[PDB]
Amino acid sequence: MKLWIDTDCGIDDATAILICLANPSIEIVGISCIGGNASLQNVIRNVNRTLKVWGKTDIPIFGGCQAPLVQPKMEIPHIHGGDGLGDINDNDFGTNTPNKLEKEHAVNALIHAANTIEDLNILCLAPLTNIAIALSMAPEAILKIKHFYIMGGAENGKGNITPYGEFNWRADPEAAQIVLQTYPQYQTTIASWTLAVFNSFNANDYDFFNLDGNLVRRFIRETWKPIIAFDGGRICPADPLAAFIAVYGDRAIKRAERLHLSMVLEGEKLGMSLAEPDEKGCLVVKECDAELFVKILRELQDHQ
Amino acid sequence: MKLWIDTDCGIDDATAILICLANPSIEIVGISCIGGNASLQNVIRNVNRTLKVWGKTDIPIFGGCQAPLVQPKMEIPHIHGGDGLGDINDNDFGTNTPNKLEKEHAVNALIHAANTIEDLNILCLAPLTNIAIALSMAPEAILKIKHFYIMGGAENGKGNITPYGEFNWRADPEAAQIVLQTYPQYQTTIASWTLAVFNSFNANDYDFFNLDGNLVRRFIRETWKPIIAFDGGRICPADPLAAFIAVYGDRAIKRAERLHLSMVLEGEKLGMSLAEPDEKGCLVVKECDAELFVKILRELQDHQ
Amino acid sequence: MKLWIDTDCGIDDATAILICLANPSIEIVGISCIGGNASLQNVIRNVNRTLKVWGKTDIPIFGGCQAPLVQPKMEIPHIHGGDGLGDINDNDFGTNTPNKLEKEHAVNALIHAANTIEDLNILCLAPLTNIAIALSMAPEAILKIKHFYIMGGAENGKGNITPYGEFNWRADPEAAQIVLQTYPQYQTTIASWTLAVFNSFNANDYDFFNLDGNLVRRFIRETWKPIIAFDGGRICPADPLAAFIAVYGDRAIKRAERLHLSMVLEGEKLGMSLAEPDEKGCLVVKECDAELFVKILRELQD
Amino acid sequence: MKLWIDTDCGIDDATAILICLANPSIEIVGISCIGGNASLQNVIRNVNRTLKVWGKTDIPIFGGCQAPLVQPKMEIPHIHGGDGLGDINDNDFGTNTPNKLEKEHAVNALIHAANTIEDLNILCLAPLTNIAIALSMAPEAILKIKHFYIMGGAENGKGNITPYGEFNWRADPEAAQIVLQTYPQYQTTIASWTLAVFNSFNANDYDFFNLDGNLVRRFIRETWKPIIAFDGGRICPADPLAAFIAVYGDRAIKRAERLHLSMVLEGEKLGMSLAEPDEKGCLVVKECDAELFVKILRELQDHQ
Ligand SMILES: Fc1ccc(NC2=NCCN2)cc1
Ligand SMILES: Fc1ccc(NC2=NCCN2)cc1
Ligand SMILES: Fc1ccc(NC2=NCCN2)cc1
Ligand SMILES: [Ca+2]
Ligand SMILES: [Ca+2]
Ligand SMILES: [Ca+2]
Ligand SMILES: [Ca+2]
Repeated sequence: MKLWIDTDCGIDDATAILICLANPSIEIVGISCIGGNASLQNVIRNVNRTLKVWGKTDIPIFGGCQAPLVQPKMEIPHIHGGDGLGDINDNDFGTNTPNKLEKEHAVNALIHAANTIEDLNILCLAPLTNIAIALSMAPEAILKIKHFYIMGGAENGKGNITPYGEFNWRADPEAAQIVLQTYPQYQTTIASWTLAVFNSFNANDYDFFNLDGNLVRRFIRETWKPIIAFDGGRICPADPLAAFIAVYGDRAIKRAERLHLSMVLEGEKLGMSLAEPDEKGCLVVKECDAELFVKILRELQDHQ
Repeated sequence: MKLWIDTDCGIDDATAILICLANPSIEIVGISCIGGNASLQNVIRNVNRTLKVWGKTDIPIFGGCQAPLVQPKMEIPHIHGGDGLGDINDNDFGTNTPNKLEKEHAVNALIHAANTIEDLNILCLAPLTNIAIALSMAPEAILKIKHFYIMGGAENGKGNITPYGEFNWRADPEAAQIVLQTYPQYQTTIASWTLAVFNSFNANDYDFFNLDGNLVRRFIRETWKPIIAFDGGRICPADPLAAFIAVYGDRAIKRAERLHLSMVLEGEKLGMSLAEPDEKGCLVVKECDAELFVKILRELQDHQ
Repeated sequence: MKLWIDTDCGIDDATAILICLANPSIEIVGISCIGGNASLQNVIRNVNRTLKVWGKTDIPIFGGCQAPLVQPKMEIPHIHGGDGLGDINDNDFGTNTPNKLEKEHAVNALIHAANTIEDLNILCLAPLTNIAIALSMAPEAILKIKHFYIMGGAENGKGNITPYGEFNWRADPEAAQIVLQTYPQYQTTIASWTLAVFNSFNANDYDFFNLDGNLVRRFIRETWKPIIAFDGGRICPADPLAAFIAVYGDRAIKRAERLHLSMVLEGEKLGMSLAEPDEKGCLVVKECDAELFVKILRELQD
Repeated sequence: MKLWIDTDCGIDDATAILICLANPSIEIVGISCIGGNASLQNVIRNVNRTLKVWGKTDIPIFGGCQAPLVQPKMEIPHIHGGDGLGDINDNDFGTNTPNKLEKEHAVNALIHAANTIEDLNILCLAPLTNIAIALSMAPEAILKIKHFYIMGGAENGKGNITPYGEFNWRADPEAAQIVLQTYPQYQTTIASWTLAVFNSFNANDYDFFNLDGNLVRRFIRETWKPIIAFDGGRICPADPLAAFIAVYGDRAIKRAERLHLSMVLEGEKLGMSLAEPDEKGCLVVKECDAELFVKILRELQDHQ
């Protein structure tokens, strides 16, 4: 399985990537970066942090766009920390080493990969700016991609950054609409914020993000600590669940519903995902196998 | 004057290109195509027709985006004909020969042009889709460009009414917004739909699009037939006016007002623009030297 | 005058409907729907919207065919907005209410009406798929219709207005050929797309599609707003004119020619029509009384 | 097996209906007629003739359309005789009694049967007008039909009424095209004129259309006479092969290919059936079991 990752690497993105890194059936062919949770510069460094701590700084990292498509920067709390990665200390991980960053823009580099790589998959964990620009430029190339796995939206209209809108799709609703109207929704699987709260864990009862012993455990514990707090003591593994579904396929999904999705692009409900039952729409995952989810997360943290 | 042209080669674009060809002080460094008046494939063919009729194939032609960013296509075959250039017969003009199309995407080619041509100017004759994408991927590059001349938008007219039929910004209001908020409006000059509406010619009184005796005159007359008839016998020379202004500068412009410019992206007036008197705004041309404009139109149709 | 209307209720269609509703000598006995400007479902909604805005829900609405006869689905357009009616908000019109739709297929209902209602006329505002199938299924019935008023076709040659603005006949050339070769052309009057551009109006000069004060004016102004932005600031009355001719007859017509019409069903000109002077042919209108046209449009908005 | 039959009451049609009547597992739920070989008027008569000769006029008969969709009706060089059924004499058969015919139009009847009869199959023996219109009016209804069995086309490109076209699909090529593009070709089985010429028989060398003893053999022998003379002493059993395949199915198919078919709708090859290899196209039966075929053709003729 050939996988591309577009990310605004904050805390839960980083774990998503660890999930992809750990499974040997997954070849990460590139990582593209975009400014969501934090600035593009911070994202790029945080992807570097994650690869280093895992010990595979082999994957090319590409910088993408610098702002949403047309939408402004708005006003956020630093939910993922000032650095976008929980404000961790690099000395606690040995990652005060130079950062890698390819030359090509991520849009150009994505288009090239969708042309020159067969059965390519993309896992989107971020506002969809990079992807939407690639579909605007070379839709024929991007359409060669085999499947889209996207963390975004909330099909029950219950958002997080907004009462109505999930963060990725409120941050660049135009970009989301572009994807939902240019890449076949039938070949699109969605892990929504509705899913991430439904499959959430009380962090007092589950300890799988709360270990020391090795660097992977330390990284996961320290990065996840402020957002677990922000989410009210719950673990809401939005991006990891999307990585989970990407890597493990039908085994990852307990229940899904084919849903045609479309974006609200004005009014107080800007960024809300409208849902309509349609057998050629998106596979909107409704329930994951939570035990297989915690299993693979523990296994990637295993000493062995 | 080094000049890039971005066009959706329709009928008045073609005349506008002819204006740039006729003036020996302009070097056209490239022409990017976007699907506006007609599909991107037709625009590319029509730019080719225009260059062959003139006799200069030394100008690279690049293909751009396949659609507007978010909105639907809005092609106008009832106004510019099915092929977007008035359905002329290539066998009548000797333009039934292979078409020229560079391999690089217009967006990438524009960025490289902005990064490698000193004193590059851009004349934009179409929905700003291509330009918006270039500003998102490489704003440092596009910002190197000395000046934007843009045909688009519709501001307050004579009597505080804005006239009805603006096309370019209406057709991709998100692209126009991106250009207006990313490229400095002070280095932007506007040839607006208001201008064109108030510099229209009764075709019965003016014959300069109804001459004969050489190829260029055949080309102008045949290509303007459908739009003149569709305009009730009236010549509304939007893109020629813009080319007039970018080419002949201060001799083209009688009156102008500096105005800050804004797209409405939400609610009932989506696709209209906002205009506030502002000294760092766009130089929005209010009146032209129409006598000189007809002169330059007649001259490029001369037997020399 | 008893009248059946066939529509892909989009913007001009709705105003054309309103022309018929506004004249008390016209009895609309039924409106059939076909998906052209927009999907069938959107057309049904939009006919309902137009009836509600006027105040006469007493007219049965029938659903018809979904696609062209032979031509493959080339994807629903959006010249008339996403919903086919300029994307208007029903909360501003009080039309967020259940929709009416009869159970009979439009093809069967029209055949029934043609069999039972004396001196039935038809106003055809859309691709002719419904009429063609009714003609093909029950010619002896449809041939009873007193007269055919058809919006469609364009002149191709002997003019400067592109034939490529034409939609209804291009959208289903086979249906148009069936009507033209089965229903008598002498009993047919044509309001062409050429007519709609020739008798068009500069909206920067005419404000008759830009009033308020009441519901009809708001409907007319807001529906036509997007299509005037398309069409470059111009009002191109394609369907209203057809309704104008159907309802006001010789008063509506300035000039007209009898032309035998046929479709080009193959080659680069597929969808175009051949016209040949012939006095057993279609009454093809070349010029309308525009001053009376505007008067008629302002009155129904009064 | 529940079967609807569409035909024009022709020579080889009648034998095919006899094949279905004579099988005790076939429930003929209706017979629709269409003006193919002869007038709809004669087709209705001939269908009545066939059912009386067999002895079960318990099956409803529906009149359908009177002409092709677009094409004119053709000059018939009497392939099937002036009356369509070989110009046979009613007194030689006792079929000079009142006809039966339902009131409902065949289009509406077929649609109602598709909407209300479980596992409905259709045997199309005729120009496809009725089916095309049913498809155009109520696709949701007609798609419920379990399978289509159709006599039409010639993947050879070698027709009969035309060098390039088989009679049924030449006579209404639009109708044929509508069926092939609207009803799943995968759920369609074609018995082409190629097939009928492949599995032909010299009448000089074969007897089974030349036997006497009852009314049935009198019927087949006397109806088939003028037309096997027409084919020059050979028996090409186009519609009987179609009934054979439909009633027997895989018990009579020796060899078949999956071919996507489409119509030529213009030029000299008007009515030609184009064929591409396509695993989800029509099963185009290339050869049947002539032995099993002539067997059941005898079983139905042995004295009842
Ligand atoms: F507006 C927001 C509110 C909460 C969160 N929390 C969260 N996102 C991923 C994992 N946990 C994000 C945005
Ligand atoms: F391709 C086309 C684009 C626009 C229009 N305009 C229009 N159709 C009915 C009333 N006004 C027609 C064809
Ligand atoms: F144009 C034609 C040429 C030959 C035939 N012969 C035949 N059709 C069914 C059984 N035998 C029919 C039409
Ligand atoms: Ca993320
Ligand atoms: Ca232009
Ligand atoms: Ca219409
Ligand atoms: Ca037959």
